[PDB]
Amino acid sequence: KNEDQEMCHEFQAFMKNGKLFCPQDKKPIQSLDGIMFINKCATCKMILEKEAKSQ
Repeated sequence: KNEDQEMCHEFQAFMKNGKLFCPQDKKPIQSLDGIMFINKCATCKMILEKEAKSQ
């Protein structure tokens, strides 16, 4: 949902060269994609690429 994009926000700044450098967050989050926190990297990555389509 739109809320899932918020998790990509913090992972968006860690994104570089079109890559998601998702760091280890001391506070674990529960993803809805079926992953634990790690989803931010698997979700934000696909969410950070969508912005590249605007190019």
